Amino acid sequence: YFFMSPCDKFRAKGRKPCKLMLQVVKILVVTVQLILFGLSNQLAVTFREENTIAFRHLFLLGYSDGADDTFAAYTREQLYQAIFHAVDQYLALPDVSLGRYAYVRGGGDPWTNGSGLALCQRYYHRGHVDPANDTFDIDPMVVTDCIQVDPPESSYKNLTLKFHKLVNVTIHFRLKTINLQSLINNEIPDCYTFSVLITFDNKAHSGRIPISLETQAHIQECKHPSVFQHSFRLLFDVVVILTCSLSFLLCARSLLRGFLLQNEFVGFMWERLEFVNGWYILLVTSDVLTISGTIMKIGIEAKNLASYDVCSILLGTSTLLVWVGVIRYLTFFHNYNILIATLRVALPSVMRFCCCAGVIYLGYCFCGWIVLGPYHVKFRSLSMVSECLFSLINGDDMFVTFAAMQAQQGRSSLVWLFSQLYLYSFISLFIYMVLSLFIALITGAYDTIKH
Amino acid sequence: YFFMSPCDKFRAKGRKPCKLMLQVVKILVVTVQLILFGLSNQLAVTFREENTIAFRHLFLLGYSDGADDTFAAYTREQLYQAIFHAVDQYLALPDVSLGRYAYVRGGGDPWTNGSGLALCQRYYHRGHVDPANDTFDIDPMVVTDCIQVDPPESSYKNLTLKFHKLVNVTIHFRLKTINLQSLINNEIPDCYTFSVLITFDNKAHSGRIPISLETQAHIQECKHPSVFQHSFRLLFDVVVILTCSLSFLLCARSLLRGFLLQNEFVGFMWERLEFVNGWYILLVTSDVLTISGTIMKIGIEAKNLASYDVCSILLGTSTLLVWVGVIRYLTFFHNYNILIATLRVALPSVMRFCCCAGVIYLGYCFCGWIVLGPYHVKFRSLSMVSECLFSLINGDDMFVTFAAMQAQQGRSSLVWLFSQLYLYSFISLFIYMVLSLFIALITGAYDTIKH
Amino acid sequence: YFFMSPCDKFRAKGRKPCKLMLQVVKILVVTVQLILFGLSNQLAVTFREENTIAFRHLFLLGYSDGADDTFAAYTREQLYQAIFHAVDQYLALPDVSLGRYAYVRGGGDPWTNGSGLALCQRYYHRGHVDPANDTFDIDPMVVTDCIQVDPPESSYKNLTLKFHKLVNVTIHFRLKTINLQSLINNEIPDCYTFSVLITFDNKAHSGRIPISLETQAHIQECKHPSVFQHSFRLLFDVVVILTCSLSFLLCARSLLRGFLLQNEFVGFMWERLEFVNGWYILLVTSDVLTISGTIMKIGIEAKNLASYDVCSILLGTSTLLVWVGVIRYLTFFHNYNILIATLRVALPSVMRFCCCAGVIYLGYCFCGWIVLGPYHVKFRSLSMVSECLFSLINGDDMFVTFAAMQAQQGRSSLVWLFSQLYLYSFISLFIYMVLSLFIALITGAYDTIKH
Amino acid sequence: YFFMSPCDKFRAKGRKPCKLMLQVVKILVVTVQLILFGLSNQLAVTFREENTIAFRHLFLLGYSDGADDTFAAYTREQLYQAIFHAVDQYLALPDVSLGRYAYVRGGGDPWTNGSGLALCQRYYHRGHVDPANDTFDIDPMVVTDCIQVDPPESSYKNLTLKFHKLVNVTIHFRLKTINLQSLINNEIPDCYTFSVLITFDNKAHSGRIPISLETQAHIQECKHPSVFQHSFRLLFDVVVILTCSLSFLLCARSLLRGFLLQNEFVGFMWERLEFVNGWYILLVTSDVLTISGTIMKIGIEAKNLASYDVCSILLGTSTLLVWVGVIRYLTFFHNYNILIATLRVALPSVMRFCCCAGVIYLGYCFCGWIVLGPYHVKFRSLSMVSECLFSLINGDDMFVTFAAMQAQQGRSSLVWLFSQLYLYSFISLFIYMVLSLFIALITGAYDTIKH
Ligand SMILES: Clc1cccc(Cl)c1C1=NO[C@H]2[C@@H]3CC[C@@H](C3)[C@@H]12
Ligand SMILES: Clc1cccc(Cl)c1C1=NO[C@H]2[C@@H]3CC[C@@H](C3)[C@@H]12
Ligand SMILES: Clc1cccc(Cl)c1C1=NO[C@H]2[C@@H]3CC[C@@H](C3)[C@@H]12
Ligand SMILES: Clc1cccc(Cl)c1C1=NO[C@H]2[C@@H]3CC[C@@H](C3)[C@@H]12
Repeated sequence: YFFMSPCDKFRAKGRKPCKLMLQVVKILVVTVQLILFGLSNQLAVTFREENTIAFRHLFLLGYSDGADDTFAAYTREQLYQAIFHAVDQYLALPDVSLGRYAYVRGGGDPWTNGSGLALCQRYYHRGHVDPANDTFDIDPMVVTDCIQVDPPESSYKNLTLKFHKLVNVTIHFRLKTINLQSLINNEIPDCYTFSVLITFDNKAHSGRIPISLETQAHIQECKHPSVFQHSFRLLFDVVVILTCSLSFLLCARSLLRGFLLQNEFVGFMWERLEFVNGWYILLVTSDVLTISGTIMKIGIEAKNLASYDVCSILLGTSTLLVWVGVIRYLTFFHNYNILIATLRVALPSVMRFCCCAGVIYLGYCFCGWIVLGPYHVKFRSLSMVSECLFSLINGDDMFVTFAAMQAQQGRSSLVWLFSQLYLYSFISLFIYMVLSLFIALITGAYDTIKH
Repeated sequence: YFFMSPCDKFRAKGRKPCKLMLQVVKILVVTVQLILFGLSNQLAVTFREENTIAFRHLFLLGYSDGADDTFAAYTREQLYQAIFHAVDQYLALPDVSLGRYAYVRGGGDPWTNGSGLALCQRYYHRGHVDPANDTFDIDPMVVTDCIQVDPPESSYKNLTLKFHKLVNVTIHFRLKTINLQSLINNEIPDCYTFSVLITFDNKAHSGRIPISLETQAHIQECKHPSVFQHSFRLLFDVVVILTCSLSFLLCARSLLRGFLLQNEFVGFMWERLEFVNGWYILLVTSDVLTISGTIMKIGIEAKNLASYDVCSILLGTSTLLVWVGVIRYLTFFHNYNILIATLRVALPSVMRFCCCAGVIYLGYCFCGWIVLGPYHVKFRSLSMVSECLFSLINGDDMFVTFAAMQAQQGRSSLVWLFSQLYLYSFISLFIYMVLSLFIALITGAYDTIKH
Repeated sequence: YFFMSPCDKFRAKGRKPCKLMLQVVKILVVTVQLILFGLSNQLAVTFREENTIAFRHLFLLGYSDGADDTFAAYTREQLYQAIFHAVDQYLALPDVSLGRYAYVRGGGDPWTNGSGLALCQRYYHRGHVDPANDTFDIDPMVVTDCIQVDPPESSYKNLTLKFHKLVNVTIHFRLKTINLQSLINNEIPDCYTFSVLITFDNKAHSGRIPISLETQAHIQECKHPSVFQHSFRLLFDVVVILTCSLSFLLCARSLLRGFLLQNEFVGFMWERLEFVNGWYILLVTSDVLTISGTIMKIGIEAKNLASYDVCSILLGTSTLLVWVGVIRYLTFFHNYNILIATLRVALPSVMRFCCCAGVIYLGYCFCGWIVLGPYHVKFRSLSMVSECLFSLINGDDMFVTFAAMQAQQGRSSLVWLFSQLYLYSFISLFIYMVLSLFIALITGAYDTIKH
Repeated sequence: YFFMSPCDKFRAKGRKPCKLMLQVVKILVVTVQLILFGLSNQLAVTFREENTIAFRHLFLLGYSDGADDTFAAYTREQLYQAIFHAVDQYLALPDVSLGRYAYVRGGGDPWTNGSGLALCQRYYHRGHVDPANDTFDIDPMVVTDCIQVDPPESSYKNLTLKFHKLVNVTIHFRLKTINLQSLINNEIPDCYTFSVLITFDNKAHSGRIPISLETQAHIQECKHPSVFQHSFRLLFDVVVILTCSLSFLLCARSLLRGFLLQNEFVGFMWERLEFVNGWYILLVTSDVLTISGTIMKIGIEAKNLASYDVCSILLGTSTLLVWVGVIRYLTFFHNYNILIATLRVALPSVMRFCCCAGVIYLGYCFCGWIVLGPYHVKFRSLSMVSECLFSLINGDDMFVTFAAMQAQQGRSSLVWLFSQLYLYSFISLFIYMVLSLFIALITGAYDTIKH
């Protein structure tokens, strides 16, 4: 038909395979670009993580590595000591810190003019809580009292906390640093502004106030730079864009020809989905994703985008798609095409059995959540329950799940017995039946392919 | 026959499928009710857990997060310091605690009138233990000496412990608090009474006295409440009850008609279990469970039931059952019905092989318990042994099991060799044979279904 | 033939199945005896473990739970402080300990008359080690200098350690205690003599001296006991012995009749292994094991055996065997016999493939040991390597194995690359081929059984 | 043909199997040599590890076991204290250490004449970093200022660190010790020179300076040794070499005869790869590896090679190969040859499906790296991503992977959703389809072998 023919068969009675060469070049350039981008991102992420760890060690009183989710205050003296230690360490940073930092001094909403640190309470507008008469009268609206501290170059120790009506206490300040680590990977050093927020959280009003530290980095270009002796990335990005544009044009032209031929055939006869060649759909999709991600990456490197997650997702999805596309060349042979056809034949029944098993799985997920949420730390949220069950049907973390309920045998024996029955039934049903049926489906598809 | 017919076939020669619509509505309402109940329970459980953690940090001397099962006293001075620290922290709570608590002051059996704390010894009536002459004379009956401490608004430091005859020392007090965290999820704040029990356990008489803290919360409604501006749950519960009642009535009427038709057929002829339609049995069971759980949940929200475990189990089992019921609609087609029929055909042989493999499994469980209980921390109880073996046949926690016995190679080499043989034999037998036979059973059932 | 017939078929043309009833009674009594013995052993083991933990906390300076394999001394002052603290805590035990202990005061080889504690050095007879001239002259023979301390009712702080030639330092003492915890499980309290050994080990001469504490309990009966109000076990043991003797006699008589019938058949004809009925061999073996274990258990309870490991192994193996014997009754039917016959048919090919795969497995074990012993903590000994590989082919502890070598990427990259190749090749080969062939063997056997 | 015949068939019409006996002897001697070498290496590795642990405990201020990757300095006072503590502990080692060590006193590049310790800064040649004006001017070239400390038998506390321009601080010294632990395994004690390097790493300039200690041991023979009473290894090594040489000669002669016979056959006829007998190729390869490894091991024991990794890899690969060679004798039968032929038939399709699945796997690896590197500690490098995914398709470490992303749900929900989709899709695709197809391939190959 000279259409739908295989490529080796076009070559026998036609032109050269000049469009299959373009695709492998696209795979090469996309992979190289992704690798380079990932290396640079690794460097930046390591810098930010190390700076945040140093900030925690400098500003959190009595902080040790690994005590992040449990780190909390339990007495009023503890809270006062933590707050004052954080402020004093802010005031002594140029003399005690191993890094080099600069003060920012306002220019924003939380901080007034000439103010570098903001110590602010947040409490209810009116709170009259007494448990002796079992009475209360609360106006929920949150009032903020902010204390401003000028960086060194007074009344922050006069702070009086409204403990019974407190919502949270927060400390806000920024630090300016220069990334000198970026020099090893060529490059010109960047200027980082770390926005540090320390939260003393009392929303639960349970007598336990967790303490956490978070940072938000804003990267700029340092004015007046000099490295005494110091385009490739931009040129490679435009090379990727040009190759992707050519691939998109060729695939679109091929799809248009296919649609025109389908229309001619349907006119002749006076199954339309068999004229589509979804490999080209995949190529076009990865093509658009690559182009969008490359523009976003160029902006990020030009320092005016700072949207790393979307660009990373776009480029990663495009790379995954272009690597999936080698199956197209693997089907051009026979001994690989038999396996690929086996998978293609097996897929629909696999999805249908996934529907049934997943309905049962959702039932088990809801039951496990509602029953073992109060007791099992692995069953707190619905997504956590789903992850636990999914890892449990694959033979992972089973004994810890059983032991976390053994640690309750003293408490409700009804709950312990229900947990035993639930876990045993679910694991047996999904290991001995569902996975075995998946294996049987694949084996049957392979048998039909061979026969 | 116009009975046992499929639904699409009733529609061709009869009425509309107005009872299949009722079931999906039931699934929707049951799932929504369960989700809402689970969210509220999550909030309450988090409040209780945080309060208990704060209590432990406030009252246990030298307590750190993670030291719960190992936390213990080893010297008489340590025991005295822990007890006195607990009592003093009880006396200083209004001045040191980050939360707001109120004293309860008796009104109960452990505490006398106007007493908030109870420090009580429990020792044998007569204990004369000497190991030098290898003699003893004990009257086991336990005597209690209770010390009552009035909350602040004297002789507890004169406590003298009968160490050689001591059974345990316990501290009992209650704290009243108001749940202000419940405001974020709408609601009117609840009043919590925490019953705190601190146990210094000396039942083993081994020179090691574990220390633990447990709480029991009693939730009431706060009299005279006010939130300045602040039925849906009750109405949705009665909606669920009404839908469930209608479903139960319809299923019961259908079952009665089926039984009458079976009786007519057996009269005509002058296999009875093939006239039952167990889908309707499942629907009725989930129906009764949902109604009972909804009444219990209404009582709990009305604050006069406080039986959370039974209601949660009822609602979770009902939700699991109603989600299993979508297989009924999946069998109405063909490509799903083949898989469901494969599972149905495979089930009996699976249960029979479960019987045989489980008999072997029980033999191994008893042997492993009796031999590795003294040495392996994973083999202490029969249920623990069963969980360990079950997770071991699924490829989980194998190397830790081997290493816990490698940590004994220095001690009995006979025991180490037996553990090696036992573990290797059990794992090989249950991985390479039993699971493979389960897979073979499912594959054979699939083959018969296709052929 | 009225021999080899099934039991339901004997009943049709003969007597009643009065020997199958005896076997289920044997299973019942053996299981009950094992459960009771296990409960008592649990109690004793818990007592010993708690006493040892208390001893460690009392006598090891700066000891914390979990620091058992890493607990060590690194300076001469540290060693001196640890030794003196141990001796002083021995001298202050009656005034500081929460338990009740008695001194033993000699009557043995390590301790002289009227001596309760033995502080002894062990050093080379002649040691002249200098690393400056790279010379040494050692006479390896170990000399012991023992210091005897009288229990309270002097020159141990004058100890001078020969550090350069030291082998080890050991402390030996005994404590007498009475097990009062045994009263809860009825019983009359036992008298325990704990032999405590503290070792300061310097055999490696590496500047790191590990410190460990071990105990050896010797349980006796307390003379002149009294519990004011306080045979079943002995009678149940003799009941088990009698039932086992009857079962052994019946099985032996049946085997003798079978051998006589085989001889008659071979005489008639002028395959011998098909006249054995190995079920009866299993019954006789479990019978002998049960009788031996019961005599040993009676001796242990009579307090003059103290050989717990052998008795536990005997009774556990017997219980496992008697529970395996229910397959005999499961084969009497058809739907269970098909599965059991499938396993019987599959077994020989499974063992042969085990031989081949195990030869490859031994090759991999030797290679992994010799290469990753110096670097990987999981590959230190051959048995550890075998356990690691066996758990690795079952999908357990794979990422930790990979990460322990990632923690070396900085050191030898040749070793890291070899570890990558070795692990990937071994896991792929034993997951995708060997286990799949085991599954194929079982599936084929099932197919032949059905066909 | 009297060629390609089986061995039992040669014996019927020819000579005795005198070359199969040589191979089992080779297996025996290779295994014994490897075991002995591994035991000696275990001893040496344990000595080095214990010495390094003692060095860390002696020289790192506030160091605890397990704090190796997190151990770091955060303040200038902390850095100064750590450096001075390390130097002072170097100066007090002969009086405080439990081991026996000797000073080395120069004779090298880092240390001047008569200097044992080198305290050296490394900073940029010109560093003018200010973040207030967002300006810098750096000359990257690294300048070193070395402080030399004479071992005891002054101005190191006058050290002034250029914090803003610092790269790293390093301490270099050597210690001489004699391995007395080697005496237990016979042997004459060795002389060890430990090269100790302590690094205070500030390459990231993030305010966090990690501290690490590494050692490099150089083992010599101690001059003038004496153990008062104290060839087998050398003789056994030459025995292995001789057996290997004979095996290599026989296999080479057989291969030459096979090639000559192939040439004669191709001349007669006027498939060549079927005259090779790759078993002999494997034997020759393991033979060369064994000989090379044995020469290297003899050199190492003679103390003038010190190249342990290459020798260990050579000997381990040779042992693995010689153990793989028992399959040759297992194929000589029939019931084993069927299984081996099944594996041989299945192998090519397995490799082709490995190609396809690995292309998809590489796509997923790149996507997972680029997206979850910034957030997931398990996805930092490409090799780490590959190990994580490979262990994830085998049911290992799944819930920890899910939980490390649950710990981010608060941060980017787009990233969390992408991680959920990515993990679920990858695990489902590679568990329910790829492994099932591998099983189907093996089952089909087994079916063709039987039929
Ligand atoms: Cl329902 C669901 C929720 C969340 C995540 C997943 Cl992977 C699922 C499932 N998709 O289909 C089934 C299949 C059988 C248990 C898994 C695999 C289940
Ligand atoms: Cl016996 C038993 C006790 C406790 C829990 C369970 Cl899941 C069982 C079993 N039920 O049947 C067998 C099947 C083969 C090992 C499991 C699965 C075993
Ligand atoms: Cl060789 C060996 C040594 C130690 C322990 C065991 Cl379980 C073995 C094996 N027995 O046969 C094979 C089978 C394939 C890997 C296991 C299972 C291997
Ligand atoms: Cl691509 C790759 C990179 C690194 C390590 C390995 Cl093991 C591989 C693979 N080799 O082929 C496939 C097969 C399917 C997932 C594994 C097994 C994959």
